[PDB]
Amino acid sequence: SYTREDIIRIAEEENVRFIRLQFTDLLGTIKNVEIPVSQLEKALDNKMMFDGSSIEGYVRIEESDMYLYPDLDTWVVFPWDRVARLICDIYKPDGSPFAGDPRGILKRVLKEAEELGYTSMNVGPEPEFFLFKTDEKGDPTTELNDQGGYFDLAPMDLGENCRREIVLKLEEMGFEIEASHHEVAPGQHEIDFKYADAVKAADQIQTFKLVVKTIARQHGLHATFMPKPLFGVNGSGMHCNQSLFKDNENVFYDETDELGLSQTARHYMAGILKHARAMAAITNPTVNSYKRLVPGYEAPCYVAWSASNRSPMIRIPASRGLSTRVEVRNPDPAANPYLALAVMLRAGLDGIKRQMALPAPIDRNIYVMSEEERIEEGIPSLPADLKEALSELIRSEVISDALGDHALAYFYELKEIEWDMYRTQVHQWERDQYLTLY
Amino acid sequence: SYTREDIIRIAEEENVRFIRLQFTDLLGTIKNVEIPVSQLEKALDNKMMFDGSSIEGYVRIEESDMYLYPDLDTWVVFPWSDRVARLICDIYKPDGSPFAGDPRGILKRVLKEAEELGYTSMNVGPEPEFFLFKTDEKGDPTTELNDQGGYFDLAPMDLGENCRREIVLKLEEMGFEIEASHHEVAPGQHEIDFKYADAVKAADQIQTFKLVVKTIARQHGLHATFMPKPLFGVNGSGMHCNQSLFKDNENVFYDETDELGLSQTARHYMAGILKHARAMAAITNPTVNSYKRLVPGYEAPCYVAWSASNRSPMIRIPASRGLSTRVEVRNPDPAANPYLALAVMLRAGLDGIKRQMALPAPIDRNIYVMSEEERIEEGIPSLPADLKEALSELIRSEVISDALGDHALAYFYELKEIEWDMYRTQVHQWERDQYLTLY
Amino acid sequence: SYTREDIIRIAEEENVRFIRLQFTDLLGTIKNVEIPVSQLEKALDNKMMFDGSSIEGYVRIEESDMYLYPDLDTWVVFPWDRVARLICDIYKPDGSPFAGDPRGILKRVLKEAEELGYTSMNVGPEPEFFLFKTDEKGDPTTELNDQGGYFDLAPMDLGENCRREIVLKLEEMGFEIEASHHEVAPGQHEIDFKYADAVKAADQIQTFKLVVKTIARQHGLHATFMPKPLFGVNGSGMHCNQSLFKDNENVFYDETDELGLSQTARHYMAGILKHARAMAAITNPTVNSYKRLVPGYEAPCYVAWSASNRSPMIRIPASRGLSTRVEVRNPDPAANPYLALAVMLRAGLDGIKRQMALPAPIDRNIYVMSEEERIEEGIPSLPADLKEALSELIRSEVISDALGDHALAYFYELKEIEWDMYRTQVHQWERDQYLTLY
Ligand SMILES: Nc1ncnc2c1ncn2[C@@H]1O[C@H](COP(=O)(O)OP(=O)(O)O)[C@@H](O)[C@H]1O
Ligand SMILES: Nc1ncnc2c1ncn2[C@@H]1O[C@H](COP(=O)(O)OP(=O)(O)O)[C@@H](O)[C@H]1O
Ligand SMILES: Nc1ncnc2c1ncn2[C@@H]1O[C@H](COP(=O)(O)OP(=O)(O)O)[C@@H](O)[C@H]1O
Ligand SMILES: C[S@](=O)(CC[C@H](N)C(=O)O)=NP(=O)(O)O
Ligand SMILES: C[S@](=O)(CC[C@H](N)C(=O)O)=NP(=O)(O)O
Ligand SMILES: C[S@](=O)(CC[C@H](N)C(=O)O)=NP(=O)(O)O
Ligand SMILES: [Mg+2]
Ligand SMILES: [Mg+2]
Ligand SMILES: [Mg+2]
Ligand SMILES: [Mg+2]
Ligand SMILES: [Mg+2]
Ligand SMILES: [Mg+2]
Ligand SMILES: [Mg+2]
Ligand SMILES: [Mg+2]
Ligand SMILES: [Mg+2]
Repeated sequence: SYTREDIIRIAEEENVRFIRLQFTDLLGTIKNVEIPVSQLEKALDNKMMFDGSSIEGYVRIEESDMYLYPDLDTWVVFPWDRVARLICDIYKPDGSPFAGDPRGILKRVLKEAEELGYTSMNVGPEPEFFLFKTDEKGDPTTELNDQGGYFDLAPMDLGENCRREIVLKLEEMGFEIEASHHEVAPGQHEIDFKYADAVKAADQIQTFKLVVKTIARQHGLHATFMPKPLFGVNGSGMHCNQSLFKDNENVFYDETDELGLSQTARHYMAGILKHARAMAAITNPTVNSYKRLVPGYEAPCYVAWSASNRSPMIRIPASRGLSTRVEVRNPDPAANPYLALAVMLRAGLDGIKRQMALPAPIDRNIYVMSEEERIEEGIPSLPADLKEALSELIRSEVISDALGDHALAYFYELKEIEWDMYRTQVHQWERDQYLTLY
Repeated sequence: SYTREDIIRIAEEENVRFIRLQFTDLLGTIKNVEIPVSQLEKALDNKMMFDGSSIEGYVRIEESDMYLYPDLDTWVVFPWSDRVARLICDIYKPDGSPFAGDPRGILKRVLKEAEELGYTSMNVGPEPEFFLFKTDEKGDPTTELNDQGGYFDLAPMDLGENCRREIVLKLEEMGFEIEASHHEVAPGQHEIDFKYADAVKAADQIQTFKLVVKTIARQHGLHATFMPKPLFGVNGSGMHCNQSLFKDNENVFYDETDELGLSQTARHYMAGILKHARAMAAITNPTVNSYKRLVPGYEAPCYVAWSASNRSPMIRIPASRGLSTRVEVRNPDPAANPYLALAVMLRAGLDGIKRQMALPAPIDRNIYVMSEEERIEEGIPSLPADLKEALSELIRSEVISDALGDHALAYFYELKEIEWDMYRTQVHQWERDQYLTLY
Repeated sequence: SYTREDIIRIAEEENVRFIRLQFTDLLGTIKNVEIPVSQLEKALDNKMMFDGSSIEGYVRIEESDMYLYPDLDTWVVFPWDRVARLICDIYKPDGSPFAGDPRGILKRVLKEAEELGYTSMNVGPEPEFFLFKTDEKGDPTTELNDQGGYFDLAPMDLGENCRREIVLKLEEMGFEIEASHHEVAPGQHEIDFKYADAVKAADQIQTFKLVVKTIARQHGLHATFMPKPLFGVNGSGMHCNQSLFKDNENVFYDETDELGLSQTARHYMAGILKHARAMAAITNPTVNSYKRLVPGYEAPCYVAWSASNRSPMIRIPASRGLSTRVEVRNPDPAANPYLALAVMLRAGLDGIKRQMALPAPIDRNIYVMSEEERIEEGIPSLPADLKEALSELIRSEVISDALGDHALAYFYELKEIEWDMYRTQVHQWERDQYLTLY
């Protein structure tokens, strides 16, 4: 790991002139202040301050002073006067860590895993995105960047150059990129990168979204991670591939098993399934998230698992060994990555600690099953809208405890205001259906 | 009470050349075929047919032949060239039995349950509010309301005076007893009140009222709508259903010894309305948009409660006594099928009487500003928050399900489940505005 | 006076098909419901009801039922199926008169005058108005109907036909019209009518405004009684000419006096002056009212009186006998006529009852006096804005008592919301002055 002295040294060597101190609000939005390198020693002394009452989910105006403590291992130089980055943890002025810090929330849950002997939670996220064209002014239009489809080539796929420049920038920043391709829906794109320990994976999701939007704009496009920008075509998921490790060993892997899944893996999966409905408000946190969780678009809407199957909530991909993993498919890229990893880890650990029995897999296209069949086989549904998910979240002591009292209370208040504003709108669909009929 | 010979005579007297045979589909939409007067004897002979598979909620393509039996007492000439009259018809199957899914037959069935308990009439006074929108050169509505006036305003703040006045003149030529007309609370919103009538006639008059309003509004270059909530942030349109039971000429809801003038029968009736309020919401508030009106702060109900002279609760008792003593059920909106709405409210009320239900305490506050904590304290239930929740309550209610009958219930549920599922998968512009640049 | 039986009879004789039951909200806005003549007997039985929670200043949603009791002497037929009118008083369902009814408030103050022996308060109001052109859609533009001036003729004055049709309609409705002319500002107009007892004068102001706006629209124009629609030109006043009578005798008249003013007249004037600042919130009730009360436009802004002088708050016109009167010039036509007459009568009566000493007149152009001179002669200012006027209103027990507790509390709450909304706006003037300067 880097020391204080290492950062000073490297900042001079690479001639860094500016440093961004970055952190994440409750809703997952990245935030930063930029300081000249003359201030780097002040920043490393943990003395930078900000207004916590202007950051969503943090504190109130009457006790608004908060501090940034940089995590020196997050040091990296931006490719696009040299600018560098430090991701920071949030502290109160009395020196204690801030309970509502999403990154601290993940670290707290990860300590629970370490005490059970798991040295790391490895996470490979797949944050899909759409690219929209922009007008003369630079705002997004309703027109997608192309009308291509899954694995298409140019000129059907017009995202090749934009995705490739994203990849080159991510690689200069230390990402191990695995693949790049057009996704199923028009104007939809995917760039995959190697799994990493959970905190780093969530840091990389934040950085990934930032690089994607920055490069998209240089190409005259607008990138969005909105879960379902368009009816009738695929939405964008952020599948969270997960495994637990003991130093070097993927403990989810058992070569004697049919699917390569250890008993620990199956208990973990059972925990994800058990608490699926209760974590949905965190993994699928917008009104629009539930427009993606509709049947027929390779997004889940029922609580089930199956191997090599893209209809259920959990897929077990058809590979084994170090790549043995649980693919939880319901999160979308609007989820706060720190909170989403935290609640899924706590749900998985509860499954392990209580040795929860794994339900039988649903080895079929779950979308074409009737409600009758779903009831016969005891297949629950994911929540149908944000309000229902929120009601399940507050009733869950396991998921509530993951979040802690502060984030839970702020998250619920924000989302109840969001839902009440949505629910009272009169949408154009209603005018089209009813204005001339009634 | 008109005979066939009366209708023949009157059509000649008035020089009627065409007759509309009118009826109502399951969702409340009026339907008709127009016949020349040369065909009137065939129509009075109950021989007119139609395709029941093309009328929402009736029958399937493989069993699609259906008959119209005119109700002779619904005869009226339209006042607005070659004279046109109408008859409202009941729906019959080719074997001669009345169609189980006919909304007008459904209300008549429930009314017979009232008659056997001694009540000779259910008197109903509906207040169907509506908006007037301007139209473009092609005649379709724009987003602009006809005016920006408000409650009881005068011209030129209220620009609907002439349109409302001509509606009133046409309705009175058609035998309506008009009581009042005024601008309502929201911009471009209007109200025309007419005297209560027995339930079937009241529902027939609701169907006729909506037709005349839309026809005259179009003559004035406007588009009338009974959509419950066309615009966020201003009042929606309700159809308050004022209700009383009579024994020949006596209003059995009236008791002068009572502080509000309500008899014990009225109080039991109200208790049945409140008991079944959530279960009949899908009928009285049958669209997705209905539930954007059932939000607090706009004189539409949100919570299941009653109060005197209070416009915040579900039931208001107006500060009138005597023949005008009544129960104002405020939650229906003018998208409700009037025959089905009256049928389920009547059934709920009668169930409250047969079971001698205890009437909850009144909520004598602005219920909108009560905290959720206070509302649980008093045990005030909520109306369903959306159409899907309303449908779930409907199919679980034996009392409301049996008001509708097996046929209408099954078709209503199938239609509305499809409607809900279509709405719930849409991505609305609000979502793009909130999320496309934030995420 | 008319009886119930008289109204039924006349309604049949003149073939009236519809009746408007009219009344006035707290802010002076006329309101009505239209009933078919079949309902006339119900209306005369005092059984018509309305939602008092939708009428500004009346009652709350939880006790919203209110009743209309028509005043049979207000019967009149509209000129423009015959429609008639009845002005109504407001009652609660328990049968008591509604304390917040502006017309009942005036009648209550008038009872105070009758007990002192004055049989009527005669009031001649001069409600000036502007006419604006309208667009293709019918909304007002910024363009006035003409660019004429005081007493101008066509084609400089383009309001002649519109004013003349207003006059003809008012005369068919029983008005005694006295004069019609273009006023000082472009597009500004005046129609005068004979004084009447106070309640009738206020009824006639309501009817006058309605006829003016109706006929203006038939001519493709928009009439407004806004006090000051345009900077730098005259605003619109509603001068309230006032006198007290004993049966037939103008008690303000004394032929032995220099100005023809009785001692009663001078005490009344002293009361108006004493409470000028305290009644301003009622006589000048909008934010815009105080844009008219600026110097140089024949509107008052200082508390003073003078004969044949159009600079002060009170003018004594140069005529005597039955036309001896006190012209209170500060009210504008946005004032509720019932409340405005009520507070000025109560102020005048307080002057009589306390035999208040009349200050010396200010026989000069008061606009060109320096602040120093104004202080030397003890000339107070009218309030500078609505907020200051409201603060003076609540501190006045004489004017507060005129209004009664209900109207006072609703009026203050409405106007404090109005003022707080105005005071936080950022106006274009501020952008023009400061956006490029700072
Ligand atoms: N043991 C593991 N634990 C967690 N993630 C893993 C593991 N092995 C591989 N992954 C990651 O899972 C993700 C798979 O993404 P992708 O190749 O898009 O899969 P698919 O499209 O089949 O879902 C990659 O980020 C990959 O690095
Ligand atoms: N006994 C009664 N039963 C049913 N309806 C009645 C009865 N008495 C009056 N009504 C009706 O109730 C309705 C009241 O409507 P409206 O006058 O708009 O009342 P509000 O606006 O006060 O709710 C009218 O249709 C009236 O005829
Ligand atoms: N004794 C009186 N009391 C009240 N008003 C009066 C009396 N005599 C005349 N008036 C009225 O005063 C008003 C004078 O208006 P106007 O002729 O426009 O006067 P000016 O333009 O000079 O102010 C008229 O309504 C007139 O009828
Ligand atoms: C072909 S897809 O299966 C698309 C998934 C969809 N966009 C969703 O999760 O909403 N995803 P993957 O990258 O896992 O193969
Ligand atoms: C003033 S209002 O109270 C408006 C009610 C509202 N439009 C609704 O029921 O949605 N109705 P009413 O005619 O009963 O007085
Ligand atoms: C010439 S004017 O003096 C105009 C008065 C001005 N409009 C005002 O009172 O604001 N009025 P009047 O009709 O009294 O002669
Ligand atoms: Mg993938
Ligand atoms: Mg994918
Ligand atoms: Mg995947
Ligand atoms: Mg009404
Ligand atoms: Mg109404
Ligand atoms: Mg009503
Ligand atoms: Mg004048
Ligand atoms: Mg003048
Ligand atoms: Mg004057």
